[PDB]
Formats: sequence, structure tokens, C-alpha cells
Amino acid sequence: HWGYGKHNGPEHWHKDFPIAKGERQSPVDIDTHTAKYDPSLKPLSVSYDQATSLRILNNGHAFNVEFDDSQDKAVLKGGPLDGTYRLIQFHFHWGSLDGQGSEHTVDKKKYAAELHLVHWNTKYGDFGKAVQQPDGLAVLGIFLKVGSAKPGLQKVVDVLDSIKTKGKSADFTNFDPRGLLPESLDYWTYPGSLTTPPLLECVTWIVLKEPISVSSEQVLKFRKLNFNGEGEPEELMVDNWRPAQPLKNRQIKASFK
Ligand SMILES: CCc1ccc(S(N)(=O)=O)cc1
Ligand SMILES: CCc1ccc(S(N)(=O)=O)cc1
Ligand SMILES: [Zn+2]
Repeated sequence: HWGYGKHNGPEHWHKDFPIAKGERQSPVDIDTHTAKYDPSLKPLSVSYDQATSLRILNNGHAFNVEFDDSQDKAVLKGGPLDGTYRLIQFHFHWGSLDGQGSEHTVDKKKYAAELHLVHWNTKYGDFGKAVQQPDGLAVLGIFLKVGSAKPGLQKVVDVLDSIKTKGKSADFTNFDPRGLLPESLDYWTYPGSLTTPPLLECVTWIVLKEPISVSSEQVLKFRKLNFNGEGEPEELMVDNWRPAQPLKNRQIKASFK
């Protein structure tokens, strides 16, 4: 199956997932000079006060913090979005070194990592139906740079030892994802896709301009995770990012002047 190695990585994905060469693939480079302020964008609303985290899972590609999405507990609305999008999970992509790891780039700059908060459009009833729609998902993307520690990330960092290998999970209740946000909600937005197989073109991307800072020690612990299962030869979970894809017939809009 697919992965991030030389023999199963992004250059190979198109053979089983032909949409990999599609018209609205993600991630993309964000050319800041070409992006245009869009006065039609409504204020962005991140409403995570009632978020109910459940579990953290190493899925062999990254780790997911999963949420109870059986009700409108944690939602994203406004901005480019019509209606209500419910938080289902977050995860990260990161590098083997601080100079790489993000999926989106900004004027070709790579960040050390990128956080994806994944939401589905409630008008479609469930996540599975949402990923059959052109406006099924909204992903809030946040860049990570290495500097001062992010206090709201430490609980995640500290549980990673318990989910080292593929298929391991742990209880992860009472985690507040608000602690992962930067101060500013200024963003860029464009229509795109999932950045891993099946690469479905269902996503409205909302990428925050302001990165969060995490410490070297925090990201080093991400890099101790394993792609492999227990008892198998160790393959460090690093460089689990897809590079930028052709922009094609798209415009990136900015929320800020
Ligand atoms: C838990 C982190 C956090 C940080 C700031 C806020 S707020 N927007 O100031 O109420 C809430 C929660
Ligand atoms: C279907 C699972 C899934 C959910 C989110 C992503 S991503 N990396 O946020 O585009 C990829 C895959
Ligand atoms: Zn992702």
C-alpha cells in the first residue's frame, strides 16, 4: 500500500489513485504576492469550546486525535464556508529536519510541520457522504516553526510514547484544541483535496498565515514515532508530507488586506 518511502511515496500514488494528477490537488505553494484579498469572505468562526476529544491513534501514516462528532460540539464556520463544518480529527505532517515538513509552502518556504484540523459539512450527515461532495470538507491548516515550546501541544507530545507503532491507540479525553491555535486568524483559502490517498477533491482549505512555535524537543518526539507495526523493523515516522502540486485553474484568496 501507499506511503512516503521511495517505493510507495507521492510519485507512485497516481497508479492507484489517478486523481493524484487532477485539477484541484493539494497541497500547493501559496504565492503571497499573487494571492488576492477577498472582501466577500465573512469573518471566520472557530468554535471549539465544547470539543470532546476521545482517542489518539497511530495509523501508520501520522497520528490522529479523534473527536466526538455525533453533535455540533466543535465547529468551523464563516470565512469562505457556507454552513457548519464539524471537527472530526486533527493530525500533523512533519520532517526529518527542521527545514522541511509542511505540505503547503509560503513563497516556496517550507515549515518544520503542519497541523490539519479536519471538519466535515454537516449538510451531508456523515464524513463518508461528505467525501463524495465538492464542498464536503474544510481543513484548517496551521504551520509549525521551531522556537519556543507550545504549552497546548505538550499533552500530545507526552502520550506519543504509548502509540509508538502502527495500530496503537490511547485514551485522549479532555484535550482542548484551542491550545494549538496562533493569535491571529488571518488566512489564505482555496479549493483542494485530501493530501493523502484517496486524494479526494472535497476540501476547502483554510491555511492560517501566522505559524505556531513549538520547541525542538517537542518536534523531536514526533520524529520518534514509527511507521511500522510492533515487532517489525523500525522505520521512523518522518517526512510524511506530500510536496506542492500544480495550482492549475485556481486562485488563492486572502482574508486580510
Ligand atoms: C486552552 C487554550 C485557550 C486559549 C485562549 C482561549 S480564549 N479565546 O482566550 O477564550 C481559550 C482557550
Ligand atoms: C480520509 C482521511 C484524511 C483526512 C484528512 C487528510 S488531509 N491531510 O488533512 O488532507 C487526509 C486524509
Ligand atoms: Zn493532513
